[PDB]
Amino acid sequence: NVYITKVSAFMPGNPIDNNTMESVLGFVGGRPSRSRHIVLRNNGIKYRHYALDPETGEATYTSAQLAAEAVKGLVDEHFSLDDMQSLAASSGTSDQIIPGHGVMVHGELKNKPCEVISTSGACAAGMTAMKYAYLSVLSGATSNAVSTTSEVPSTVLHARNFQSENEARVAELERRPEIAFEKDFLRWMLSDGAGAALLENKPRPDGVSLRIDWIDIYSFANEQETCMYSGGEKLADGSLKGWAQMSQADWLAYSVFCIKQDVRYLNERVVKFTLTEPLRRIVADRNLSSESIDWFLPHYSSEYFRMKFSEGLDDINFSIEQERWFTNLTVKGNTGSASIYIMLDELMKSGKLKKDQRLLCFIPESARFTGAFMHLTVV
Amino acid sequence: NVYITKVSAFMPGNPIDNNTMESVLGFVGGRPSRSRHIVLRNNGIKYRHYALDPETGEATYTSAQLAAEAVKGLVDEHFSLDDMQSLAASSGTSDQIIPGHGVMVHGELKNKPCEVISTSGACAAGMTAMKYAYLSVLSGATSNAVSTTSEVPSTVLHARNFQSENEARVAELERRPEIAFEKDFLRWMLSDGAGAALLENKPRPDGVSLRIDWIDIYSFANEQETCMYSGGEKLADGSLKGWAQMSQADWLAYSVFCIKQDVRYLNERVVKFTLTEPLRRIVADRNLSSESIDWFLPHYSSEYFRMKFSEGLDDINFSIEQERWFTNLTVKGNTGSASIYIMLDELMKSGKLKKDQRLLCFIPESARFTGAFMHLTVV
Repeated sequence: NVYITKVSAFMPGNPIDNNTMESVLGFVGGRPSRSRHIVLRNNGIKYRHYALDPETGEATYTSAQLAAEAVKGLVDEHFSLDDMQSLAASSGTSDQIIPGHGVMVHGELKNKPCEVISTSGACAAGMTAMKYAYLSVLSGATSNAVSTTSEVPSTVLHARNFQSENEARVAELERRPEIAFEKDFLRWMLSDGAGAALLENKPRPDGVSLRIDWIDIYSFANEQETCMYSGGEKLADGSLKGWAQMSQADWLAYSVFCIKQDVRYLNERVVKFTLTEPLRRIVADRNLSSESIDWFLPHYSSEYFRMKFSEGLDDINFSIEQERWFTNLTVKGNTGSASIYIMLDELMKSGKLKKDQRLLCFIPESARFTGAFMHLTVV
Repeated sequence: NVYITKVSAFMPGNPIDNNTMESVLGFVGGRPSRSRHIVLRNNGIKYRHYALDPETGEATYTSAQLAAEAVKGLVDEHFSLDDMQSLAASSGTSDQIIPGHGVMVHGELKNKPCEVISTSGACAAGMTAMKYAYLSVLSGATSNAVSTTSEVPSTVLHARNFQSENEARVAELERRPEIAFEKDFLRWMLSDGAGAALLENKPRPDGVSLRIDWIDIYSFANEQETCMYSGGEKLADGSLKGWAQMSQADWLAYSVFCIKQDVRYLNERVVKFTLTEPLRRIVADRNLSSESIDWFLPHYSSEYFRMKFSEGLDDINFSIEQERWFTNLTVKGNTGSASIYIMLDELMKSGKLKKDQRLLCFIPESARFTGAFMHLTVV
């Protein structure tokens, strides 16, 4: 058996409300975003955090530093950093391409030499890191394991990531160039945060531990196109052209390293190919009952999709009523891969969990349509 | 138990010799490299492969395509792609930052929806992906799993990746317009290739399988600096500055996205902090004797380090003489994370493996000093 015995969340700086967030992320071409208003109206997020200094605008934490803060939050009398037998770390916004994120987090933590692995991707990468840690303990390879994820998309959403594209279109004499909606959209969706979990082969003697019953993950990339992407451009045939296949000049003129979202494709396919297609396989294969679930922990990212996902549950005959849904999206921000840790941290410290309650965690990844699901039991 | 029942290797195109390699990777600033000759003299590599067309210079395989080719080599009458219960993929040279490499491999293979995970890093990412697959089967979570890794450094070692820096050094009136050795070094070291392995909970009825006894991995990033890096710059204080903290103009002026090596740090520290320090822990914890090893499969990258790693074995009383070493580095090139797959593929196909033989695989990663070790037994 494997038990989550400690969770930790780390949000950089103070919550930033809707009227302040654009001043933090800057103007492109000296002009404010035309779509920020409606993007915010649709997603419903009221506060979020950025690893950006409120006065100077300097970065306050690298991605590696942010993960390290979340990991340090696991330390108590029962666990010190030198106790960890394996560290699995992810970040969709790693500070560098090489080395991997995890060894940079190890460099920040400076705990004694141990196994460090990094997983990659977007929102689901936090769950593939957790599943690595889970399999390590479940197989007996270790007695404990730590997984952690961090997101600092502020680094790439800041207006400066579009300056050379603006200047390029100004040199094409274009009058009022605006970056594409595909490029501006995520600036008002994604924000900064980090989480960590300690997994052990025994529950704590005191207090609650969440037994991991299984973690099931499905990719639908075999038939779905790339939908969220950075360091590349999506072509007309739906394929993704990687950055090193484009001229250096084109990296700057087209903001190739910014995060982009194929929003119409997202809208059309996210519910089916991150929720209903994987969950119906999981329900049937594990003989699941919608009513056995006391807590549904969905990372639905945007108020716009909350009831769309809920209708997906209905369509596969797995309805879960809103009274059993737990999230803090509106107040914490969409922290991507860190969202499920930020949700678990709050629920677990809240005092609302009771022994034998069953939790279903749902982590979609629109990058190329992965659905990650985790079933927990309170002990 | 877990058994490697099939290994696959894919080398792109035709072997490319020492005289032809620079014509494939191009001149920076219209001049041949001044370091190429000595670098090649020390690394002793005589052939390598690039995912580049020798005639047209166009990319012949993306990283995702190269890994997909490797995975398709696992297919026979005992395994089709749709039987894989989990895919763990890595690339130190992924085509993009988001999505993760693995789901791009899945989109190329187009096998039916399954679990896909991506690990990140450099040389050891191939072994963290393989350890994920191994833990999946060992824990019972799946009865099989596939690990794969691909490297196309040709994408980033081609002269075009230093075009803007050469322009900036020319425009700055530098005495020497050539790029620094730290940026040119790896152009003659790294090359392209992919590997894949099928892991099952039963050996193959026909012929030999490799039981995985253990996979032990250690990071020394807690006290060693970044040594191989890309998407960032190493600062004088030894820290790494990520690419998004640098100006867009500096990405181009300083080739921030090319792969760099701190060669003096590498030479000083690679044997101790990828070989002797992790292996002396493993030897002590598992009471290993070198006498029990029938084949040593080390990824030593360079002829210059072959007997420096040997001396490292000597210092920890784990000496293994050269007649027990297996490599094809000289003929295959240094394919990074793929090297272990390309070594194991040749050896399993050689006919030289006898039942009950024990294999010790060693995969160092200089990026920030990880050592990965796998113990195998022929069944």
